[PDB]
Amino acid sequence: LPGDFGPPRGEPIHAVLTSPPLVPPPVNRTYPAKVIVELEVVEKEMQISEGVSYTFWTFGGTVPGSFIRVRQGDTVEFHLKNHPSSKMPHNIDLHGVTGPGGGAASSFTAPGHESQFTFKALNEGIYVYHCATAPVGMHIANGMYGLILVEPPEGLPKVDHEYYVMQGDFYTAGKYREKGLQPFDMEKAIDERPSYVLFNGAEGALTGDKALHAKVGETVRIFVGNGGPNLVSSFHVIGAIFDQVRYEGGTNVQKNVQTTLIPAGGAAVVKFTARVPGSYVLVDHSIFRAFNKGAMAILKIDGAENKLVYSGKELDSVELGDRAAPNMSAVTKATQASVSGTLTVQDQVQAGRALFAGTCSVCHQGNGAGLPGVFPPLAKSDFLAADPKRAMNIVLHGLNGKIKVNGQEYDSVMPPMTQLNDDEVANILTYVLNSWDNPGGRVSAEDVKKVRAQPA
Amino acid sequence: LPGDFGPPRGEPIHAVLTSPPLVPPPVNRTYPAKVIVELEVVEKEMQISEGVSYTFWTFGGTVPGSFIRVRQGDTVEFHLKNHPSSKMPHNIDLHGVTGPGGGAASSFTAPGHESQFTFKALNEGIYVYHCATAPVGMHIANGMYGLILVEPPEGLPKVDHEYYVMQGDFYTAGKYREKGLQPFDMEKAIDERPSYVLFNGAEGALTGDKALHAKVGETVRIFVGNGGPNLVSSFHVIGAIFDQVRYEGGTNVQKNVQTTLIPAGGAAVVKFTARVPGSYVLVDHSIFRAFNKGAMAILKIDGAENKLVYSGKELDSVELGDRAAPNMSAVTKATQASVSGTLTVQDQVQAGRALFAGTCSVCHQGNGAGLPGVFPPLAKSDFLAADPKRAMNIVLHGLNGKIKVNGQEYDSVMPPMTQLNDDEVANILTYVLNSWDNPGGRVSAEDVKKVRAQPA
Amino acid sequence: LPGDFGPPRGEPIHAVLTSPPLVPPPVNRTYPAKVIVELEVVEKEMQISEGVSYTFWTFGGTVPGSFIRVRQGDTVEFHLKNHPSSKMPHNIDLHGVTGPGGGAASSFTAPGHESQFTFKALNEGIYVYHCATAPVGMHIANGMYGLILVEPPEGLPKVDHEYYVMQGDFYTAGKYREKGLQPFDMEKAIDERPSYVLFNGAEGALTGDKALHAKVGETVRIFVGNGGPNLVSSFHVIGAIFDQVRYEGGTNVQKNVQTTLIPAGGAAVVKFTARVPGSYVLVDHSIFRAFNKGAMAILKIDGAENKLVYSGKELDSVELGDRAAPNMSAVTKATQASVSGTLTVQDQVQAGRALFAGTCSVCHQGNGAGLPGVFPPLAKSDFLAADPKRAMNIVLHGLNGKIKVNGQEYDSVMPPMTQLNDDEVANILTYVLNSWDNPGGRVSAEDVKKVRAQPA
Ligand code: HEC
Ligand code: HEC
Ligand code: HEC
Ligand SMILES: O=N[O-]
Ligand SMILES: O=N[O-]
Ligand SMILES: O=N[O-]
Ligand SMILES: [Cu+2]
Ligand SMILES: [Cu+2]
Ligand SMILES: [Cu+2]
Ligand SMILES: [Cu+2]
Ligand SMILES: [Cu+2]
Ligand SMILES: [Cu+2]
Repeated sequence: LPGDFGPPRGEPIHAVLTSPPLVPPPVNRTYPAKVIVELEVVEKEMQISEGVSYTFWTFGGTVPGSFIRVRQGDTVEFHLKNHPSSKMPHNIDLHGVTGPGGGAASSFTAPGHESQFTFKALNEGIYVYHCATAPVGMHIANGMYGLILVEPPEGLPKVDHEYYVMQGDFYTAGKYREKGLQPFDMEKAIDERPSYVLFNGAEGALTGDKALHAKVGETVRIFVGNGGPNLVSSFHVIGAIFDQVRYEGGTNVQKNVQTTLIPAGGAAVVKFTARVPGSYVLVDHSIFRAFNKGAMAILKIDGAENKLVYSGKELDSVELGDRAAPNMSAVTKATQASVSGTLTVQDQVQAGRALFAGTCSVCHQGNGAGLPGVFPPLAKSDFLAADPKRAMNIVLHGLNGKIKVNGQEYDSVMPPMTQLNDDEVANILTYVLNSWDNPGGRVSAEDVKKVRAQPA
Repeated sequence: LPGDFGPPRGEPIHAVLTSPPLVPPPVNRTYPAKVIVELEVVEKEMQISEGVSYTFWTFGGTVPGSFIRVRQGDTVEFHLKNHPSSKMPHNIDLHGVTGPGGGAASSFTAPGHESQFTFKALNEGIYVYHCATAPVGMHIANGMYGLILVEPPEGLPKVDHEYYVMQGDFYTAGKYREKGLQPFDMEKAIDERPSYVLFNGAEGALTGDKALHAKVGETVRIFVGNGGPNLVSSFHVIGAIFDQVRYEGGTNVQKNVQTTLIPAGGAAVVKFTARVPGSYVLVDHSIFRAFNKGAMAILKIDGAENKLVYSGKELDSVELGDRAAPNMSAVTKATQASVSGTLTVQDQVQAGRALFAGTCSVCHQGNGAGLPGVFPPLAKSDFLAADPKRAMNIVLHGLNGKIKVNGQEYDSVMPPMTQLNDDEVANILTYVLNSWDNPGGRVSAEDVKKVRAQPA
Repeated sequence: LPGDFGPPRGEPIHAVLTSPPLVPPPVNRTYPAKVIVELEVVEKEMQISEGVSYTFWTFGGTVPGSFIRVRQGDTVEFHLKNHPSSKMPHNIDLHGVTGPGGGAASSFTAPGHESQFTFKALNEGIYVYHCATAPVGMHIANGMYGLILVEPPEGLPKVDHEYYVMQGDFYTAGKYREKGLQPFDMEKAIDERPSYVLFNGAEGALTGDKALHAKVGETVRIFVGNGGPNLVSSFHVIGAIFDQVRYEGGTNVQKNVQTTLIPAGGAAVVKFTARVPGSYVLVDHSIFRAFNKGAMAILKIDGAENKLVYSGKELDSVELGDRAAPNMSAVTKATQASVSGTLTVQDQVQAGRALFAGTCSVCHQGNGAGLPGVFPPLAKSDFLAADPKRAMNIVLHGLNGKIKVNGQEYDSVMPPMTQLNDDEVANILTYVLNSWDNPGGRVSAEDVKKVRAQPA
């Protein structure tokens, strides 16, 4: 058969699996081997967004699951353990496996059990693996997917960096950024109406202090999966071009494209050469996913400017919003303090500072100064101080028509921002009230809930 | 012009059209011909799912419509009849036709009439045809699509089997698996929110006893259409790889891929070589389509195991759910008995037996034994027998926390299953009650409707 | 670097930008230049459909924005002005730019300001540009996208015509064809549930008297963008085939395909050779977009028939519906008259005449004659005249079962048409009542609103 290089030789190899966004070393081998893969399913609560918990079902404790790297022609002895704390049974289907279910019917594993099966890796390429346990959609939606690379016999060309990025669509009972432990929502999942669309299992998984890194002149290979369960990614890099895009083990290689479609369950290898420094954004260019549901990752390039190629500046909160900053840990802290009943004004101020970036600063500026006669100030604002309840109604329901702020007329339009949750409005307004010589005090989530329930 | 090999020669040929999933023989001809195609539109009720009727609008009595096979350079004299029982007018647009509407304006046909037009098949490839009558979306949604193959002059390479598979999205007033004659739902169609996503016009059209067949070592070509009207298919084969994928008459051929995107209105030729026995699942890998809306088809391969390639087992209800079994004819029978007012306990038991597979057996086992201390038993269950109403509430609304069943503690989570219809819950629980030394009796759809309307 | 042909030579060039659907001339240059691009953002109300206003945000006063044409290796000095009448700040991200944000962070521009940045056009291809100002999705949804062509050094092959077509998804508070000034709807946008899907910013932007034109034997190149923000286009030409399809600056060229997937944010160059006369329809083959949300454009080919290739007729209202006619200006006029409180019967009759095409004429004929015993007449209809309120209920809610019209029995089905707005039903029925020896009078939108609120 194609990809059959005879029986395993050398010694059995225990596969080294890596957590996203890292990749195991190149196999660097000229002979087929028996490769033993041990992967454990863990069900666990993790933060899908700041102050938002979700019960993920994982291969190896992460979303996506542990990266597996083997060579075409290898005999793979696959061990699937299900942690005793699990409530559900699980299995695995690996794309690129030649056999019914890609392993599913020989990997069915109850909590506290282990299964094994063996396959020959006949098909070179990058492949999605996922759980295949009824109801399959629920298992994939909860995070049960990852990538397996089957290298060609001669290996992939050498690059400076290899990274592991996987998109998924997620379905919570609550709205986007609604705090608390969020249940899986079967109705949204069947309707293909996700609340979150993420790289690597969380908002901000690959932004700020968790960005991917390279230097000017270096090559970067990214193994890009789409776990779905339902969405097709218009996968794109802002401000750069892919030297190459190869899907699964396909013979076709596209070169010099910026935007590529990755099917649900699909995988691609992309290659990038870093030319000028700054932040390069990976997005799903179905744009509300990227900028309203979490589908943004950063590759930060360090090194010398080249003004002959690009004269301009690094991104900030205008483009990246509240993900320009290293993290939003203050939001997590304020949500934990609300639960404990120890929420301070300063907890709200720091959370609001984080959330004000982009969301409000695009028009009002990072210092609240606005732009005289165009965008009114929030700094030392008489209009704000005069009526904090009115300010709650402005954030939720918008504002238009002639107003006077700090002695100047404005005649413009502030769009409604109803998608902000009650805690987010409360924290942003508490931040503004405690900044820039404003009168202090605080707005509570309960205050905003009342205004939302009866607009002015 | 390209594809013009001069005037028709030989004798006029009456085209032999085939019903899905079969394909007409290769044209096996070295000269261009006059090919006469006769296709009749029939509007008729058929079962879209067990006990679920739908008024399909068809080309030739099937969804997809009759397969048409001609040679590049042929002169095609196309006759479209509209059966006198039809209520709507119809026409045809064939992709690959050079001319306005692909035939639409010269094929407009009232009930009881016939139209004809002639075209030269200049463009080799596989092409969708469909109705193009206002409102076009409603006509396509009701089933009016099929494939035309225009062979290259030398013919396609020989294979062991050729099959015809076409995806469609469907829009019923009722929910998925809600029984009765279901009207078309224009609102769901405009919103692109299908209730069913199917291969060949019905749930189970290509599963169980209707699976496609081949043997180890054989080649299979599948002509794959996407009628839409609205969805793009992440078309995938579980447990295998496509040797080749060619779209329409494109010059590009992708080789060695498992997952491919087929546009709405698009068509592809895929080729598969059978290597090891078992069930190979064709799916839309937008996974809730495949596992919650009907988008699964089976190619069953018979022949010798090859343990060096794959050591594992054939699929069962864990992966295929209630489509692992040859058919679900008991569901059809119980739905007909409910309508007639002759529904017996045994009718409910056999329907429930069919629906229990995967849906319940993944956790509770096919024999209801569960797994001591992990998944509680439904076999001889004291907890079930103690309160059948509570069991209805468990299926609809789920269960969590500590319980005692047959003297053993469980402390786990059963997800809600609200997407099951009242008749499905009633039949599954009647099956369980009449199995495994349980106390018998019955649950009615009306019993479940009351519990659904007021949870415990 | 690739695409670097040294410093600019010759004289600085002021780029000539074109409004859709036209393209600037080929650069026709053998040396790299300094190209100065001046583009102004304008926020303005325009008609998205007849009698439906929308506040678009534009690059250069149009949707899509002004077409930019440069040569690979050019140094581009990009000037972005924001008109003083603007309420929002804006910026630009050009795909194909090597640098963070594709220009976004160096083009941020308040109302009444100007920004500039310089880049080297290293990457040949066709590229989307768009606004990248928080909230990015809202800016793109309001129309802020266009195309930039970076020619290869030797230029593109010569063709007879070059056109500029760009798809977008739009999100109004009101339903499709609901009259008035329609606000942007953030909720529909986040849910990816557009009310309109358009080429070039309006229904009918490229139909009727605004169709694209060519002659038999000519070559046509179309630069096709997908601004999104959210949808992927199953981009298709009815009745023809693309000689070539190239995405962005990709090395891959597909040849001889009819249906291609364009990602959100993607762009392609397609080439068509005109073979036989008539209307060739560009659509998103996610068919409810094309036939229920506005996603249809026409290339009209003039010249000699070739009966050996295609024996049939030009399209009419069966396929193109109310877009077969040169325009629907009567709908705009009646909507303006309703607002002014000067709506005449004749205003309603002319609007209804426009809306009757396809919507009603597919079954009842353009002259209201129907087809004896199959489709009842609206011409001199006793049944219509007997009860105009019943006729309102028939349009909204459908009709089935045995009726008698003009002495003949019908036993058929007219589907409900609830998606028609109150003014559309009122105008269509006023047209019918004032035609074909019917009794005249008028139906008002308020009459239809009452019937819709309580069906018979
Ligand atoms: C531009 C798109 C804006 C964004 C984003 C936000 N605001 Fe705004 N705001 C904007 C305008 C043009 C106006 C004036 C409207 C008019 O009728 O002319 C406002 C007004 C306010 C006000 C009241 C006036 C003042 O005190 O300066 C407040 C309190 C306010 N805006 C707050 C605010 C916050 C907290 C934001 C993020 C959540 C925010 N705005 C975003 C323009 C824009
Ligand atoms: C795993 C994902 C399950 C599926 C699918 C179904 N059930 Fe279940 N069930 C499951 C658990 C873990 C439990 C115990 C929950 C706890 O609090 O620990 C249950 C419980 C029941 C019961 C009650 C107890 C008993 O009699 O054993 C019933 C009656 C029951 N389940 C029925 C049932 C049916 C009919 C199913 C398909 C429709 C079904 N379950 C699916 C786990 C899982
Ligand atoms: C075919 C798909 C139709 C379209 C589109 C429209 N109508 Fe219709 N109409 C149709 C049928 C088959 C029937 C008879 C139904 C039956 O029970 O047999 C009708 C009936 C009417 C009537 C009443 C009878 C008459 O006066 O002829 C009216 C007033 C009517 N239809 C109007 C009408 C209008 C205004 C339409 C566009 C908005 C329209 N119809 C579309 C079939 C079809
Ligand atoms: O390339 N911008 O999302
Ligand atoms: O390949 N699994 O759906
Ligand atoms: O090709 N028809 O939409
Ligand atoms: Cu699982
Ligand atoms: Cu899969
Ligand atoms: Cu039809
Ligand atoms: Cu079509
Ligand atoms: Cu903008
Ligand atoms: Cu972009």
